[PDB]
Amino acid sequence: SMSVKKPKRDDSKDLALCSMILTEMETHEDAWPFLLPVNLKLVPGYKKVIKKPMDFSTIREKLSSGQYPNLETFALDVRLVFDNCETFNEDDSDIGRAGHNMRKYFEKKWTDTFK
Repeated sequence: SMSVKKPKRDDSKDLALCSMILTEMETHEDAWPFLLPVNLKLVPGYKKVIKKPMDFSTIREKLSSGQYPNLETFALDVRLVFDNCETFNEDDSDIGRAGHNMRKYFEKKWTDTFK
């Protein structure tokens, strides 16, 4: 509360560490469904169904330009990529499986880096 603060967690490396995590996600072989925005003209249903489209390149630009106020807002956009994927793709599809693999991969890096 007022004039009463928990001890200050060092957050000064968070930007660099999110960037490295994101680099690792970008270079994973199963990243291909997530590298770019889903083409809303060419994929029937996507525009109407997925209220908040997200992809790695868009996370990368937000990161580079100071649009994440903290590391949790960054984790939300990453998870949004996978939650969208699960919304639109059957689990037993190459893209569906990619999404499950990439979420697992992200979550481990997140824990090992920050928890």
